[PDB]
Amino acid sequence: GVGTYDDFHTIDWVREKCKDRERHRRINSKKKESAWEMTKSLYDAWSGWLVVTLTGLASGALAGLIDIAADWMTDLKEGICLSALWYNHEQCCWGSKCPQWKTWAELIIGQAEGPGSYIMNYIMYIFWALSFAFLAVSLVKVFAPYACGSGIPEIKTILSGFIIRGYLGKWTLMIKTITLVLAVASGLSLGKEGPLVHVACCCGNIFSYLFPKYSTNEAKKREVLSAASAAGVSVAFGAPIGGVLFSLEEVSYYFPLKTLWRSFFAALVAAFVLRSINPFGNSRLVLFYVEYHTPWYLFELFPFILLGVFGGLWGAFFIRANIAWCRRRKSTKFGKYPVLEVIIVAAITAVIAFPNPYTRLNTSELIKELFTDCGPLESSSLCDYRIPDRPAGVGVYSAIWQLCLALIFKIIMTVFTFGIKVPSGLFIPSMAIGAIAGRIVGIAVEQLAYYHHDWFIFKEWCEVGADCITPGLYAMVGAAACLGGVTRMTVSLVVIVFELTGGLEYIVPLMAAVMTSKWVGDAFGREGIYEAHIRLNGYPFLDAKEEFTHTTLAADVMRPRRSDPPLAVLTQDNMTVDDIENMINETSYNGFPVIMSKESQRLVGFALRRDLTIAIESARKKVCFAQLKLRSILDMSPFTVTDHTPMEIVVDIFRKLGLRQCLVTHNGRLLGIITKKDILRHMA
Amino acid sequence: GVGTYDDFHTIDWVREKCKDRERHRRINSKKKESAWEMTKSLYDAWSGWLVVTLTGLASGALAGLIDIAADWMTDLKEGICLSALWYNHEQCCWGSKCPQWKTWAELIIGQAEGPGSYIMNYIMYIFWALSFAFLAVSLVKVFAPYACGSGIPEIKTILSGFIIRGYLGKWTLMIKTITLVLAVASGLSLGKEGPLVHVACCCGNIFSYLFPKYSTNEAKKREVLSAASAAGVSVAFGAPIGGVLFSLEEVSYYFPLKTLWRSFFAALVAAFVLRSINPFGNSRLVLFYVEYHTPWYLFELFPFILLGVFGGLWGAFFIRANIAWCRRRKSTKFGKYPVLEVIIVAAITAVIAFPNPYTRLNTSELIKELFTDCGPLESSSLCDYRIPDRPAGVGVYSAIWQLCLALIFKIIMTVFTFGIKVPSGLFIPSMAIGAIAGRIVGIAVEQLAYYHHDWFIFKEWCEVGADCITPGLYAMVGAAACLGGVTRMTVSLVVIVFELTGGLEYIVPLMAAVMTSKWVGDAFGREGIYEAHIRLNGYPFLDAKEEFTHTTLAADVMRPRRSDPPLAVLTQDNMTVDDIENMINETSYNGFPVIMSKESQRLVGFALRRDLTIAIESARKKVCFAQLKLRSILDMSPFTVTDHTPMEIVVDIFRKLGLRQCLVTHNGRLLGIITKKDILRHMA
Ligand SMILES: Nc1ncnc2c1ncn2[C@@H]1O[C@H](COP(=O)(O)OP(=O)(O)O)[C@@H](O)[C@H]1O
Ligand SMILES: Nc1ncnc2c1ncn2[C@@H]1O[C@H](COP(=O)(O)OP(=O)(O)O)[C@@H](O)[C@H]1O
Repeated sequence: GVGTYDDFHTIDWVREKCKDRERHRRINSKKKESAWEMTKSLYDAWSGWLVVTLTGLASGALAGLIDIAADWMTDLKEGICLSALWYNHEQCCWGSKCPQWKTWAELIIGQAEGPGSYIMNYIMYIFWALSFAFLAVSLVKVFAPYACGSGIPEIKTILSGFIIRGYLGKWTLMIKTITLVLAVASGLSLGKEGPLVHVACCCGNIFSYLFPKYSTNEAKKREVLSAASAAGVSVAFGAPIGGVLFSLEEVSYYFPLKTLWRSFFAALVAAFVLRSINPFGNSRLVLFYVEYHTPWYLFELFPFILLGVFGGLWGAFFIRANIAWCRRRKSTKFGKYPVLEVIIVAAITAVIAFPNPYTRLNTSELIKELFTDCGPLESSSLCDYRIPDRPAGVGVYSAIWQLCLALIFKIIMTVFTFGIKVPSGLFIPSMAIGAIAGRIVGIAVEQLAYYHHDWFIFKEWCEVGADCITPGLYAMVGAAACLGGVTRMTVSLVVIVFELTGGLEYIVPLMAAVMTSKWVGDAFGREGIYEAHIRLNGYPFLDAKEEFTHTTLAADVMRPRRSDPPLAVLTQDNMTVDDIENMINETSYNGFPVIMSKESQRLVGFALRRDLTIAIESARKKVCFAQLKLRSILDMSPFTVTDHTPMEIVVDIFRKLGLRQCLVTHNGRLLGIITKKDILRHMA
Repeated sequence: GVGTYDDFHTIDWVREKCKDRERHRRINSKKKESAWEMTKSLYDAWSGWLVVTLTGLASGALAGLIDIAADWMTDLKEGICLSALWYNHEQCCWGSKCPQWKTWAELIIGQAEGPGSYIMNYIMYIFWALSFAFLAVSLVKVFAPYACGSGIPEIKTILSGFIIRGYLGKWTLMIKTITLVLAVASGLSLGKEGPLVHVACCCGNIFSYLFPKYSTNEAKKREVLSAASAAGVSVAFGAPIGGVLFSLEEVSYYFPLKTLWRSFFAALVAAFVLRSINPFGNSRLVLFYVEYHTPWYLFELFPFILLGVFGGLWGAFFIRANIAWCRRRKSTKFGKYPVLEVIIVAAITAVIAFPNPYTRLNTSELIKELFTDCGPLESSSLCDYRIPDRPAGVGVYSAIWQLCLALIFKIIMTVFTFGIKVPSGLFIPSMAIGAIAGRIVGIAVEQLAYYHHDWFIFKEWCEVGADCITPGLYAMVGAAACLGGVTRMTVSLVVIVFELTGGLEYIVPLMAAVMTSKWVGDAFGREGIYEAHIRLNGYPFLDAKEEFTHTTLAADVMRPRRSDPPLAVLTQDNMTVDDIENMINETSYNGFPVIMSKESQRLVGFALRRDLTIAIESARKKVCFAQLKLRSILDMSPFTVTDHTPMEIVVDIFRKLGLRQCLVTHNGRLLGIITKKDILRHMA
């Protein structure tokens, strides 16, 4: 009964460490007496490996299920394969102009060409997009309201020591997976990679319920969740080392460095499970695992920086627009119509997604097609090529028009969608926009060299009769730069990109563009998109990048103030159960120091509301607190700090040890108490 | 003047953080006034990259110089290349039974064969080994007494916040490098890999002196040293990721995770400098960089565990013998004759090193020859081979005799040498002993399979007419297991091994053997050899693996005790210059709290002996301390803790924040002070 934390609060880690210490002492007491005790102790010890192992296995299985369901469903938007209903379009196309894969215009109208078939397929596409969007939103609203958003803000807040009982419950796993599948099915500008971490996290949570050790102790569950975060990111990107570094960089809040092997094993197990699972015959770990064998030139360095500016500048734009819109939509009438709003957004997407050739295709496949340079058998309009430079046809102008319109779409439509009550991620929109910009700049530079190759800056670099530029690397660097400039990741992103796409020959432009994008972005708000999303949520995140301009002390922050009523404390002997009931009913606080008497106001001990309550009605069902006596249940060694302390040290202590609140006393006379929420309130 | 730390003490990190904050405020006050201050600020910001870059570059250059010099010296121990004096035997032999590479017997006697030449070469080998040993010990004794030991324990203590002014001085770099070269030249059971980190560290230190930001600041220099540790380990082993993972695990004490990129870049820079530098034409990054393309069988798993036991047991044995001997040699007359002791040890080495074929050769080359399996052109006695199993000749028995004698010599002599007043390391002896044991077990299993292949346990796995076992992998796993079992490294060691020896097909047995050896070793002392030396030196290391059995409080450790005189404190108004001077001269303490008056004994402020003294003579050259007045110089916000605090929380705060000492007060009445040394003393 003691030690339970109310939902929507912050954990106190040192008490949890003391609980673990007493549990360890109890285990050691009976450890060596019998072989059965030894077996139990070894099982408890191996539980540390077991939680990570089961979490990784479940994360891999869930990722496989989600991937197969998602690609299957998003394939249904186009047509069906009569011969094999269970397969998708590409399985039937390769399972041998694919007659066995029919569309709906031919299915009903019987015509595969002409305005009529085009209109029929268009109207169907809108209809099916609406159906998936509506059903996903209805399911999430009815069955799980915490599937919203991406899942990085909430997880970051959870690991720091926050509590959200339902955000990782047994129920949210099923609903989250189903609605993520059905949301990525609709083709909305939202991914199934990043948010999958949440799913991974859930695994840990659920399995942590089976072992008592990691359930009662909050810090142990937090460590398991920090491991599951790396496992989930590794599954999402197939970057186990990137996944481990991700938890340290932008997810985990506390790291004793003794669980790094746990995170590494989690990322290995989850990746292994994901790659092993391929029932339909798929070979790639992820849909868009690509490899390169193309070179790049030193003179080619100048344009990345230019692109880097975009990869950064867009960041500043995005984090300045969506955050604004995400605010406005939460205050105007529009926030009271979730289902209708998401229907409208998805309808706008589909209506302005099918006509454009690129957007009609799932965003992962668009990213792939932008990654790969024109293949020997490639004959798409993206490579409208018919002299030192290769000739270009008139169709390149049309391709540029179509692709620039696709960019102008993907940049706008993504801003409005991340604040919807359905699963969504930002990795995919960022990657896609960056890759699109990269391809644009690559084509532009190729044409510019073609027209004016006679200049000295070009004749000595570009070879005659051969390609001089590699737009695939431009797409890669653009994607990485935009992702870095939106979510302000520099090293974890580079590691994940390296693991996703093998080949060390491209690390230099990637690092250059990422650093340039970060530099540009920091000038327009040094907080990542996830940081500012937590800010909008108002969650209690204790930033490790703030600076105190004023040389102020806790004297200005210790509560109460001259304009606030006095704090509530407790006495030992003169006070009985009835007074305790009256005080508890007549006050709405959480923690109470205990003092000898009112006149002295000298700090003696500390206690919390819920222990005091449960204890008093337990005693009533079945008074002096100093040396019936209730001294034992009263904690007597609370952490203190000198009242004249500078605030910076107090903040550092809270961040390092993880104490929800600390007292503040003068000459031994208790004065005030400071909690994380108060520190954040003064942080404004 | 204020803030300087006396040698052989521990740093207080929070005051250093406050100094960093005030410096940051001072720099910010004038950041935007003109472009010149902007340039200065950017230079200060880039200083963080600059220190690591210069440290890595210098470490690489020094490692290259040391490697070439060590090869050249240890090569002259055998003979000389008359045609080209500067070259070594290997280059001269490859520069075309090598007539241009002459030996001593031919040079003087003129005959390359017969007992006479054997005796001449043997005696000259002993003489030259004595010459190198004597010169090395004389140089280290005369010019640098801190080059002793390996250098890992001292570095571990330095990063934690210890101070040793001379252990990294401008002078110790030259002497340390020279004597390490001349010591590895003698061929003693000691390597130039591990200790090179010390050299790397020095670089950092020295170059840190050029930037005021990183010089006056202790914690910043500690971060630079933690980076240089990874850089040095990377240079020694050619494992940049290995070095970065090593710094966190067994070297660094504090890591804010914001310098991990610094350590990673230091490792890359150092590795690049090392590989680039090869003036004599060498291509390998290290002497013994190897690659493998050999398979292994699952049924082959059983003996690794057996070998693991050895790799474990030897660990326990070694850490139980040397630590004992290193104690005895420091308390008996033998400790007053350093030069003669090292002469005796080197003489024993050389005299009992040449007759055995393996020990005659430098230990790195022995490790290489044990790593590589018999090549197609190999015809050495190690491969005495002339039916399902390959026939074995009589020479295998003689090879086994010689190699077991070599193992006995290496296990025996290595114990006595690590406590000598010359540069030495444990990586090389551990690797060599483990590899030797691995090769022994490999040959034994091959012979067993040859003799008793008829059993069902072999016919199902070992093919006819081809080799069934790979002793090279056995040597690799033995080396890794012994190193893990002596130095108690599990993950950093395995990553370093992977980087040193490419190929992921050999991670499973490495992990198995390392884990088994660690399990076996922990049963015989859970402290690594490096930890055991840090203990024996008595340095103030605050272990993060101890457990308090008694439910004791700081009330048990607050000083003074009933049996000790009272603490020295200071008044503010009634005191003057004469009284404070007399009190300072009459006491030998380090910290002094300041109180209103003797009767009250209420904590008010705190100060230090050295700061107080410097302030006193400064004031006298050119009294009230409360609100001439010396209030300002008196610190007024010292960290405190409640007297009834459990000791565990106090230890945790010291380990986390890094405070030398904390006061302890009751009811606001100051009672005592607890410092790291006192906590360690009660840790006994
Ligand atoms: N009017 C007040 N008078 C005295 N103390 C106050 C007053 N208001 C708030 N406090 C102190 O601030 C704390 C509330 O901070 P907060 O973190 O928001 O909630 P909690 O303390 O439940 O975590 C209380 O525990 C209390 O000690
Ligand atoms: N006899 C004593 N009476 C009161 N205090 C003592 C006594 N001996 C030691 N102390 C306390 O212990 C501290 C010495 O601890 P130690 O860490 O070994 O040295 P330092 O304080 O110089 O680091 C002193 O600063 C002092 O406050």
